[PDB]
Amino acid sequence: MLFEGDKFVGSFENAAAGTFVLDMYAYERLANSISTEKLRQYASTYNKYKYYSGSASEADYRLACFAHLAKAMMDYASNHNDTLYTPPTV
Repeated sequence: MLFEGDKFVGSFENAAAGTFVLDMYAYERLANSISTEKLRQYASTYNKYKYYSGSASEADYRLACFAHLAKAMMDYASNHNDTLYTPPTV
């Protein structure tokens, strides 16, 4: 799962569908669970998925979630501003 007490333990693919504060410790855990190549690939689809609202049942829902988290991660790496991550709003 996503937490083990007060500690964020989630992987990129699990966390992208969840809610957590993206701070440096969460970032470290996410970035070490996915390749830089795959992260860029998902991040490149953010413009497509930016205003996604399709339900969690939809088949493109991981893809939307992956885009959103990857963009959040690209942002943190540039600004280092801790921020709440929430999945594409359905």
